[PDB]
Amino acid sequence: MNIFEMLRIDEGLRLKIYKDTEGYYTIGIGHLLTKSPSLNAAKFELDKAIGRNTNGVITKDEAEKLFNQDVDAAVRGILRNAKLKPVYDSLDAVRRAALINMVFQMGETGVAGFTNSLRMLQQKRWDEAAVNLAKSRWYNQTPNRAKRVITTFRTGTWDAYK
Repeated sequence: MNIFEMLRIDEGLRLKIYKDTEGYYTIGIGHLLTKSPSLNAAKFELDKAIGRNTNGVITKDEAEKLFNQDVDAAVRGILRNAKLKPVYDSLDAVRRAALINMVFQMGETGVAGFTNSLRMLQQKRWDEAAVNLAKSRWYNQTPNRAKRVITTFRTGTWDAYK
């Protein structure tokens, strides 16, 4: 198990345009297309990302391509963020994946907002962060995904994903 497998599980894999948990146009393994209510704006963005006329359909390879790019952006976002970085550096291999998951899901800015939880993670206070992460809007809005991520941070195992 790893961030790649973890994310595929959490975002799933779709080859045609779909709406995310927020209602936004997405494709593949959670690649956001646009926040516009226009599906043509979505297609437009897609063609320009893929580099061909897709008509809102892509191949598995194309999907895997955006995915790999999206995963790298996430870590890059963590590494460039002064709030995120120090926590990253401190976590283990499994726990880091939980952090990348969160960044993938809500963006660097959304995550750095988790002041109290980030700090507990940093100090290796596993159960305290779990309790904490548990009362956030993220948890009430996407409880299924948050619970698996919370278990990962709490335990440092892939249990929740098995």
